Amino acid sequence: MLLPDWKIRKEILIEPFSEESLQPAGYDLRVGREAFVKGKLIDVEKEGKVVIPPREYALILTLERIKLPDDVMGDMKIRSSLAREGVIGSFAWVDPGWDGNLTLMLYNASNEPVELRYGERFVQIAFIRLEGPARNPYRGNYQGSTRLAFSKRK
Amino acid sequence: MLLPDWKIRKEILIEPFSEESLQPAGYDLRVGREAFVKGKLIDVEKEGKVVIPPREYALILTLERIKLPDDVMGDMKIRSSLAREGVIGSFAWVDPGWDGNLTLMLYNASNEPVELRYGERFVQIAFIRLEGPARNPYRGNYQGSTRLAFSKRK
Amino acid sequence: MLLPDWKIRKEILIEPFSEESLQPAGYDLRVGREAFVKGKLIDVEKEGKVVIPPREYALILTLERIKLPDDVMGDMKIRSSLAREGVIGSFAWVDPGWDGNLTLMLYNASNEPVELRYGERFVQIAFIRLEGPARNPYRGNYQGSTRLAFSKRK
Repeated sequence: MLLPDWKIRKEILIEPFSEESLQPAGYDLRVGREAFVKGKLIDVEKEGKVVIPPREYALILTLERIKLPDDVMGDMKIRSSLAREGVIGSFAWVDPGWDGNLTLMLYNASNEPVELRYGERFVQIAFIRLEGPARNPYRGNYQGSTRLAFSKRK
Repeated sequence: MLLPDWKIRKEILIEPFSEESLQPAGYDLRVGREAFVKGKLIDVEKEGKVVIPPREYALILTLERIKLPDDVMGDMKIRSSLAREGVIGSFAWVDPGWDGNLTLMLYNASNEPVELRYGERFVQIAFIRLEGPARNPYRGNYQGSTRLAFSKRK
Repeated sequence: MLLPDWKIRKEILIEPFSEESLQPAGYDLRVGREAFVKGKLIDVEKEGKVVIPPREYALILTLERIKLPDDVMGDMKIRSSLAREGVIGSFAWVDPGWDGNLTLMLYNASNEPVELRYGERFVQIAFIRLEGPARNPYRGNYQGSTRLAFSKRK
């Protein structure tokens, strides 16, 4: 059961929260201070921007630290306009009880560099309420992340 | 809370509506009259088809004009079979209150051209009810689009 | 309306079920015995693994046979860590009433091979309840699939 815009203000910790980011049933997460492009970490705050080269993917830290209640799933989709620019998001579930800045994979499938300003809206997260609190809210190894978090699989 | 097939007929404006497109909990949007492949706009109605070249993406206008109620989110996924053909969709949220034909990004990640007939089913949109109407239903710059709509970000 | 972890045990047929796969609001489907990489079928059980070459996609059979009730939609997302590794999932809806092992497209958008063990968690499926049973629960040509199922579109 999806949180409308007005329930998102009341019911999702979004820091820092941006009014222009609030969408009818979701929130435009913004480009944060960290990215990972071509094997290199980017200070997107310093550089002012992340540039996703043609046919490369970036890992982009959300500016927003997102804290989910134990009964809410974060469902993320690329901003339409980045899709229209050839960018594919590869997003995971934002598990109930998640707390942290999100590390987001965007793949520039186009032949043109795709540039995002620091603090630019790029992923709309929507919020699905669970039928009741998750028995085991998120306690995975990315919890509390405030930095670009790479794969811990290996 | 997801609309089953029977609630989709009653509760989503789908024009033109196709019975073969109605799925158990979603609707197979079909390939419309416009596409954008390799920097060029395609009259998919005229050509009869869009061909997504190996390792390229296309912007495909939906044949269907979709109008969402203010309490329903459009949640889009590639048809399974296009996924099985190497095609990746990059879809945005279809925001509550959306009205228009959808511009959809499909990336042919395969090495074989992926061809879609005009009017062929290619994206199943599912419909999530919001907990209550969005306070600010969709009023973004793509509203009412009846044509391939490119990125307005810049 | 999303099934929390505890409702997934009670309300989704998952065979074989793995406790480490159960997530706060979803289940980590695991890499099954079949894959399709570079035009070739892989016995992932025999090989012990599937290797997705740089910039290629694989079709991966889920280890789990998943049976959905007629009022539940399967909503699939890549494991976060595979996203962080440059992998893009292209998933369809898991339609209500689905019964079978899922054929999943993962695209390695990275320049490094992405390897998955047989039985390794790779896609978290979440379960959205429909507002009521689908009138026509899934009866498509992939129903009952227990093998990698390719595109039947043509």
